[PDB]
Amino acid sequence: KAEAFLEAARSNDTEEIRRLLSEGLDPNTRHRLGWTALMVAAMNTQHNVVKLLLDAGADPNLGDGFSSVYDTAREKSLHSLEVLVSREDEFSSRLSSRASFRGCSALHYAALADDLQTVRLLLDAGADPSLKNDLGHTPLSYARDGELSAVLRDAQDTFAEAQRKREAEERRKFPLERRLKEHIIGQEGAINTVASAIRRKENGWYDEEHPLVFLFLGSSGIGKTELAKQVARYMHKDIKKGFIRMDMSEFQEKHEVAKFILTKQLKQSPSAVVLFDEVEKAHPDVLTVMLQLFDEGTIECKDAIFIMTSNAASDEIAQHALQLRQEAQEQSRRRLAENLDDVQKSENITISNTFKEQVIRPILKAHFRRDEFLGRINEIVYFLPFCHSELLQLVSRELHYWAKKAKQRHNITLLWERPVLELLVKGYNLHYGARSIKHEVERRVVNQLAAAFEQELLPKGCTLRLTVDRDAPVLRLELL
Ligand SMILES: Nc1ncnc2c1ncn2[C@@H]1O[C@H](COP(=O)(O)OP(=O)(O)NP(=O)(O)O)[C@@H](O)[C@H]1O
Repeated sequence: KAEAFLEAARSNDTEEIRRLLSEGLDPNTRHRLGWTALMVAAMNTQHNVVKLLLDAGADPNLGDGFSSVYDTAREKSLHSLEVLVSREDEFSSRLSSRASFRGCSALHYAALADDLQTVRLLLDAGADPSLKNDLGHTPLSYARDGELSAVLRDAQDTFAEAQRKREAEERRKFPLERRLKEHIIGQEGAINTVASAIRRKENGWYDEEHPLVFLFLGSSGIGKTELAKQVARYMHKDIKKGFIRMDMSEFQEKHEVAKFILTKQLKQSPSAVVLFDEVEKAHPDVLTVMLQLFDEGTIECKDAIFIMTSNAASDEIAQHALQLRQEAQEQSRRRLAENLDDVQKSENITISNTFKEQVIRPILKAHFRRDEFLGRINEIVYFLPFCHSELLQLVSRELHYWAKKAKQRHNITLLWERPVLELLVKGYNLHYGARSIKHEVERRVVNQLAAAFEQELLPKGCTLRLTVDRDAPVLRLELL
């Protein structure tokens, strides 16, 4: 077939390369053993076709399908001799590693062939000098210490500076989101959804008929209300001012509706951020008034934000939280981009959209009795149980708080390593949520600090270490 395409790529039969290019054949094309044509071309320093391929639009940053002679021989189930003569004659005869070549970009092989020209060609085509192969080796790793290495490392510094400027203006362009991300542990997707919705309304791409309306689905004690207040303080800049919370359970009867119709709280601020808790179990009339608020635009307020919460669909969301995290982090990845493509994949119906219209809305609808009611919401937000790292970070937040307080009041330095956190994480019970952590730290640590300070065993200016001795587990405080 087009084996001759990369035999040409391997021998630099340029007139044939153009030919097949004209027939629309893809440059990314690989061998039966897995190397891209650009790889063979780069390895044998056949620049005319390297140049042409980087012209055609061949991807430089494509990893090799080939691993080792032994390995590929075991995978594709062949004699080691077949595989060997193949890799040797159809690719290169200078490579010595019995290690795996899986994930080597053309830049890798370029450094391995020790030629500056194809390195330069690959770099000019925006190849990654930091792309790691399965081992973790950059092409710089495999570079002889030439000025080739200087070229490649300066490339590294360039790509680095690019990353850094990119960070700087993800900060400049999405400040609310930076604020949420730096004041809230975990819950990536939630922040993304909420912030994006907010500036979606600010820029004017919602029907500015009625203020923002959110529904926070998920579990107790994982950031819902916290996120809400955070948003509030970002908008009104007064921590106190912009925020309203209604405990819905209080309302379950028709007399509660007379009370509900808040009117004064709204009067203090039209523009504030309002939250309802466990909204699923509250009077339908209360919601209809709530929906009337959510449609009307008296009900004076306009530029307000409306948030609702439920433990409803909690179990369902929980049952599978992986594809939600994946999707969330994918969105963050696609956000720091700047071309019409990236936006076009913003067109796509993301798995979350399928997730609302398959499993969630039916349950949401049945509990709610109104098609209209699911219609009224600007956005539905999901909240996830913390992964390990996030729990660690919560504990960390706690210890940092107490260390800080100690250092100002009594000038005491509180210290610890990772094990302490790893142990206190084992004190996280779900039913209370992040506070659970609050408890543990205040129990296993602050009790001890208070006890010691009472007894005058903490002298002003001392230094302490939180340690774990297994003798079953006990946490011990010591003075250094
Ligand atoms: N991601 C989080 N980041 C930081 N603090 C959190 C986080 N999640 C919960 N907390 C802490 O928990 C406290 C409030 O709990 P919170 O998560 O806001 O309640 P909730 O999830 O909305 N459910 P509920 O208990 O009904 O209000 C805050 O003071 C936080 O310090």
